[PDB]
Amino acid sequence: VPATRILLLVLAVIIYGTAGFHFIEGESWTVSLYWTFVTIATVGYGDYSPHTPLGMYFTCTLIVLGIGTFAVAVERLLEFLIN
Amino acid sequence: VPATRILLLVLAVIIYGTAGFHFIEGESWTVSLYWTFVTIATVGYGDYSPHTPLGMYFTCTLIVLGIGTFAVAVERLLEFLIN
Amino acid sequence: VPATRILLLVLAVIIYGTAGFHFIEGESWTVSLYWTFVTIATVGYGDYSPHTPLGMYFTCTLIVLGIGTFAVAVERLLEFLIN
Amino acid sequence: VPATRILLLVLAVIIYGTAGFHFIEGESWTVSLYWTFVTIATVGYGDYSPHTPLGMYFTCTLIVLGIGTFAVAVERLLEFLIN
Ligand SMILES: [K+]
Ligand SMILES: [K+]
Ligand SMILES: [K+]
Ligand SMILES: [K+]
Ligand SMILES: [K+]
Repeated sequence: VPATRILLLVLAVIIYGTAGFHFIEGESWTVSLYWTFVTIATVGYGDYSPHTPLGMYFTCTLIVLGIGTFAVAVERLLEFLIN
Repeated sequence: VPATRILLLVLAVIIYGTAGFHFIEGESWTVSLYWTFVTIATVGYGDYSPHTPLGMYFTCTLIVLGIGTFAVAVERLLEFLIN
Repeated sequence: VPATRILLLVLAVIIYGTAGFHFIEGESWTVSLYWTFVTIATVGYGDYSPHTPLGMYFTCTLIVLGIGTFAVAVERLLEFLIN
Repeated sequence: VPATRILLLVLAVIIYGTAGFHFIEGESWTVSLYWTFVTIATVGYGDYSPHTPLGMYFTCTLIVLGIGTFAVAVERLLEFLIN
């Protein structure tokens, strides 16, 4: 799979995660984007997390949609700037 | 190994983690499921975590049983929807 | 590398992490073991973490010594029980 | 890619992360270094995290620059001391 295609998939994940957290959990756009990166990179500081049952379900789908996508994107990025 | 078989292994992990946290730690079903995903994806927000020695031991076994299973499942899912 | 050898390396990491956290940070044996697994699996709930400069340095060495070791062990375990 | 080159890339990431957190977030040098390792190893205890919009953006770039770099370095280190 082309790295740029994976990059586009990661951007879609970011939009989905950001907009979802902002609207379900009510956090600002900036915090929501930050939470999304922290979640799909599997850092998970826990300074922000879902507090509603819907937010919890949404976080689970984000985790499933976002973690593999993100990992492959960083590794393809690695290859690109180094090799 | 067939991806669907791995999927079944991940579902068993989810049941084990969810039921275990609910009964050992006393959290709701919804929170327990959310905690299980957050744990085996290695996100670990720490909004929920075990507070008993048994919960701690159980979390260690879940970690060992669940993390590799989950990682292989997301990567097989990746291959499937993209390739 | 033989999986059992990797298993032995992971056990040494666990002893090192557990004893180190217990003595540097002053937490119980049980909590220290739990913290060690949570750290080297990269879950990191943050219910426990080092509070001293030495604990912080020690956690960094544990991270470096433990994360790769643990990841290879779970993946070799995966191969073993499934294949 | 030579492991030592990757090691140098990881050292640059550590400097960037440490100095960035110290100056953007105002934490000590020691805490900033500890936070950097905890972040790029994807442990993320959340005992420390950015509290400003700039700190949040910076953490996102660190995550992107640091996570793949760190993972490849630990795995190359693994090969080296074991094989
Ligand atoms: K992680
Ligand atoms: K990880
Ligand atoms: K975490
Ligand atoms: K984590
Ligand atoms: K955390």
